Amino acid sequence: GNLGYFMGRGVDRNLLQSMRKKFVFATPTLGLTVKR
Amino acid sequence: NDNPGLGQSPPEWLKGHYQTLCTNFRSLAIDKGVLTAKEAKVVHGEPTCDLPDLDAALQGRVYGRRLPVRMSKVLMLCPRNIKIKNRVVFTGENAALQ
Amino acid sequence: GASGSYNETDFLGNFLNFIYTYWQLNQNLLERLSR
Amino acid sequence: DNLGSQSQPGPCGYIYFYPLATYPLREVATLGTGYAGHRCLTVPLLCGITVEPGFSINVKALHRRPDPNCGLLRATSYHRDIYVFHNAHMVPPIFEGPGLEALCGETREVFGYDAYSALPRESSKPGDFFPEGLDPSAYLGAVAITEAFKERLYSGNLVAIPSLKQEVAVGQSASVRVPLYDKEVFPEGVPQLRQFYNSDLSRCMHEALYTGLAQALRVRRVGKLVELLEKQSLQDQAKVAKVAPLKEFPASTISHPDSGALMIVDSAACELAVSYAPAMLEASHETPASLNYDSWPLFADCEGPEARVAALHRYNASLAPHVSTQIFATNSVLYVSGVSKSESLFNSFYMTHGLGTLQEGTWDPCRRPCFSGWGGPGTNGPGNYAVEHLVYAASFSPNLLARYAYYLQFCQGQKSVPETGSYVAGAAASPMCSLCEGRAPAVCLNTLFFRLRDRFPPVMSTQRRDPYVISGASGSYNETDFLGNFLNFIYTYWQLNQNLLERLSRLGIDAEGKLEKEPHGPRDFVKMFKDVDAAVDAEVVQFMNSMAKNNITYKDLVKSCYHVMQYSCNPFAQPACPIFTQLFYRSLLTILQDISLPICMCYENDNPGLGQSPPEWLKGHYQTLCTNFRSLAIDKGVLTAKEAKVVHGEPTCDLPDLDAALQGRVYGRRLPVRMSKVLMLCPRNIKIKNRVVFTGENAALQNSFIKSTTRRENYIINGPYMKFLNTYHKTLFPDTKLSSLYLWHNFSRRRSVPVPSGASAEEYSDLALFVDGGSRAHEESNVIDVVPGNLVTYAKQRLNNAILKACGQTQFYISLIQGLVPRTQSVPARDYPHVLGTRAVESAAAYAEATSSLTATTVVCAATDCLSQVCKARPVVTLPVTINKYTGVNGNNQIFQAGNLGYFMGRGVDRNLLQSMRKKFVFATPTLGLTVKRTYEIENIRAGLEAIISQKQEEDCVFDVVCNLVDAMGEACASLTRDDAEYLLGRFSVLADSVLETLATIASSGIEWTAEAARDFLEGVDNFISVA
Amino acid sequence: TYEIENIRAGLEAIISQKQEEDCVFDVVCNLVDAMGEACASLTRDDAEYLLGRFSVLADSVLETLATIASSGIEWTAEAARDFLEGVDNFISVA
DNA sequence: GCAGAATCGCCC
DNA sequence: AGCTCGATTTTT
Ligand SMILES: [Zn+2]
Repeated sequence: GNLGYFMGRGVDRNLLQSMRKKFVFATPTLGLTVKR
Repeated sequence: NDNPGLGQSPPEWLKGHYQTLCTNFRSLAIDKGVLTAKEAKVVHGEPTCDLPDLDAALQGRVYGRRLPVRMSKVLMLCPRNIKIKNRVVFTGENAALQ
Repeated sequence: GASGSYNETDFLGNFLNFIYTYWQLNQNLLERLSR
Repeated sequence: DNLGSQSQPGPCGYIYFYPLATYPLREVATLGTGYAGHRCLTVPLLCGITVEPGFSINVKALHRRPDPNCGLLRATSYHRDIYVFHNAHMVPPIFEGPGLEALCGETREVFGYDAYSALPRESSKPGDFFPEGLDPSAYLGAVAITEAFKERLYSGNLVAIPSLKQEVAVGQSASVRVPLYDKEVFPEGVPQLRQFYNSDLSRCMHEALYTGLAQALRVRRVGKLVELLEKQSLQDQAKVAKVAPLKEFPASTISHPDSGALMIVDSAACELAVSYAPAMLEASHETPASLNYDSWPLFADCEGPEARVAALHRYNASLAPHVSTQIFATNSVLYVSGVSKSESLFNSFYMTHGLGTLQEGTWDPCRRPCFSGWGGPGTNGPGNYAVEHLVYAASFSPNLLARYAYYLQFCQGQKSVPETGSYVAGAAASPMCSLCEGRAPAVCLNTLFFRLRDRFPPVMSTQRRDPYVISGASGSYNETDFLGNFLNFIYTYWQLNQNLLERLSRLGIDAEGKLEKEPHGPRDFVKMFKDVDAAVDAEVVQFMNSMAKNNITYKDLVKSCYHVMQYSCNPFAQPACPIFTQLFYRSLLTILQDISLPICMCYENDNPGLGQSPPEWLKGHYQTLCTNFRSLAIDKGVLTAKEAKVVHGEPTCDLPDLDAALQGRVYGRRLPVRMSKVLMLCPRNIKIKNRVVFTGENAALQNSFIKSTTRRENYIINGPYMKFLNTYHKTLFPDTKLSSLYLWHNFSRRRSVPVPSGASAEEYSDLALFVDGGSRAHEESNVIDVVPGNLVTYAKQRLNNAILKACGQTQFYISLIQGLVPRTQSVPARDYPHVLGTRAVESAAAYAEATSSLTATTVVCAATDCLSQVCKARPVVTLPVTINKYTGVNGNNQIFQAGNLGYFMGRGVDRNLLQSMRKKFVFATPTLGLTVKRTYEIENIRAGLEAIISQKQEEDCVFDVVCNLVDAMGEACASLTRDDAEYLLGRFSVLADSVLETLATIASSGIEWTAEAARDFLEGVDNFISVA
Repeated sequence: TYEIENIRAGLEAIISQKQEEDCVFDVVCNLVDAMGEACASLTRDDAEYLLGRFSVLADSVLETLATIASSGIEWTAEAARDFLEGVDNFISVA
């Protein structure tokens, strides 16, 4: 399962223009729903 | 490719082949680099267990019985993870990418 | 969806994850930075 | 691309006709299965004696015309055996003993086996299948058949077309062939009597081919096995279950707590062997160089027919130990009794052996009574192996039994008894013999049986997990030097051994350890060894430097090394004997069953029997089980095979008009063609493994492997030099009365040595100290349990003891494999009564008189100390195997297999086996120099000069170059020109003027041209500043 | 056991005990006792098996049996001794 | 009585 | 528009 690219210009402004940089969206759960 | 369609519709072709194709999938999909899962047998220890008398409970009367019990299914397929990979180093070998 | 417990996402990924390990090397550096 | 795609269109088989006036009838009889009174026999397929040179063993067979304008093609190889059916009485028998056909018939009935049942038609008359004008009385007739259509030959469903005759040379003899086609090439039909049938041929195939395949599956109904193999070939039934109804089970399986699961696993293993073995046998095969009879090296010194027949008899004696091992061994493939259940989980089902089990009554797949059993019977007495057990081993076939008896006639007797001549004139001549009536007492099968009596195995009824014994040709790549497959690829261990043989060549020693110059005396004997020790110790350094600079983990790679042998899966690679057809086919069927056992167990654990009979359970499950087997049996550590697609290039091909040819008219047509099957499963090798290093981890085993260090008294006589000290005894101690053993044992206890009458004392004091020193150094360092017979084995032992020390392997002996190699010898015939023939014998005095002038050929086996040189000669092999099954590593859940080398059972097999964990045996006969064939001087002068100049340091080289030229050319140096000198000096051609100026001083000073005089003249006839 | 195992055991029992004398005549007498006239054609492959651990002795045994065969005495242990027993420098080492 | 092993190819 | 990779467990 190789990590790929997002399609569509509406997804996020940080994706608006590469081989050598890829992106993931992440939200943490420690300190929200699970205790440290 | 080994068992061609020969103008059959998919429901006709699956009638003969699908039971074999299930066993190929279980052998070739799991632990081969994306999906991991563990097979297990499920067992119950006691030959009877403490349960409500469902015939009395349907008529509004509540009391216990030690009903004889057994499993209707024994095999379980516990899923674990799907694995995502990304290569770190470009080695210069593919001359179109450099 | 939810992520699993064991992710390898430092700069060299799964390099020397088991056999000192790259995980131990990063723990050593954080201890020096604590001093 | 592949050998199947490349094969040409052709017929389903051929009838060959050979002229009786010129054909070599006594030669073919030595390779045949002829018994006295035969009407048919088998012979091998060979170019230049049974088929013409350039015979194609692979073909596309034209087998069906769906209509008169379309052909279908099946890709198939030929069957290995040829069946000789017309005028067969003209071929001599291989064995002279009478009465075998009735003995086979009686014994087949008591074991409950199916006899051949003839068709209601007569056999085809000669005028139906002979070419036009040939006389049937003048020719010998035989069939060659393709592996896919041999059941159609048996069942009378082929058509012969005499108008399509072809004239062919078979050795010297002007021969003819006629093609065979399946009756399905005639869609409008041909009359039932126009088809080809011979009842003696079909009966011969029933007994010599199909009955042994039925025995390998534990089936009694042979005719029903032939019918289901035919329909599997013609109607594509490979994924349909078919043998389960014919199965039968013993009381140990019926009484078992897991009996329902055992009956399903035993049945499914047999179904899979019947699906896959015919497919692999029909596949396209490579053509070996051993298939060409006129290039066989064994004939090279022969003059005339008698010398050629005597050379074939010596060839047969070299194969006999393979055949007699399969009779004498309790765990022979011929005595496999079925499947039983316990061992670890994947080993819990296993193959069993025992003749006692094979005599018992049985039950059918629905638990009803089936065969009722046999109570047993002779001269070997009650409960012991009898002549009926030998008839059972030979598949109740008089053809096979005759060739087994011929091989047993080479074996020595081993008494645990009347003298041979008082047995032959006495009880062998009794009118009570059911074979000879007493009228052929010296050759009778009961006389041969009486002679070999104490070598036959015991009769067993137990269910233990033992290895089974297999026979056949070896593959191309065997790894059987002392560390096996250690560093086979990446320098490699193969390259290291090639480097050592090159150093030993510079010392005057060849690859078999023969010297170009034998040692003259004590100094020369010490000098010979010190040079080999220095040459080995130099190569250890260059090797250890390579392992170091590359950071290779050689110290852990030693722990996991194995010996490896390849068992070949090509039927044409086997030796030219019809018994090896049965041994190969039964070895393959047994290995496919043993591989399938855990695959069937795991599928049945997921899909339980629930009181179903195996034929009911297989009806739903078998198609899925075929696909599991194909995925899990191949490339998992024992069996290798390659799948391929077969394609034909042209849309039409040049073929005869078969409708015109049936009416006698011959002309060509371009018939449209397509393949009837596309998939082919090409078999490659079965792989046998043995572990080299014991690591001390299993604490129960250590006492078998542990290395002692204390100073023994036997250290010289059990040391590395004793065989050489014996070989050279008459040169070391001229005319001494002492044995070499006593001389060196006296030295080992009294510290004294004898000095010959004119020889010098201190020279012998040095010889003694060399022997003492090296023997104590060997006692300390050695972990290879061998006393070496030749300088190559001595050198290779020294080398491998060095590598094991660098790996820290010092506490234990390593495992060894030893080869047992046949040696053929002529002996006085006194105890070998078969040399007298069918002769009547009237008294013991006449037996003694008639044998007094006669000799018999016999065979014994000798132990080699060096299996790897035997494996270079592409040997025929016999060995024991167990197939062990285990889980993968690193969390994997798949099953992997190893075929592990085991042990022989039964005290009659070979005297070298009579008493280990740490030594195992294989029987081997080489084929190079039997059936397969094995610079300018100015280049050698040039190489020897570049070898001097590249090494000479701290001295000027011109005198040592001039001496090498005067040695190699002598007086011819006196006119050596500059153009010749520059060529000989090679890279160093700048030296030429100084060489020629030096040679002129030898020429003009008037000394003779020899290296001794050159030094005596030259050696009779500076400022140096240092630079920054 | 086979009789060839018992001959082999009896020879290893002699050779492992015989001290301060050369053993070839006592081995040859035990063979002539156990095999008689059949010694006259004893091959090197048979002799090496019977000598067991001490198979190095085989050439000297066969050279000795040829002298009994060619001298025309009968094959018995009494005659073998009567022929053989009718038909040195030594430096010490540190 | 009589080890243990994830496997394929490559062939100098 | 957007590498190549025989795979599993181990688990800090
Ligand atoms: Zn008889």
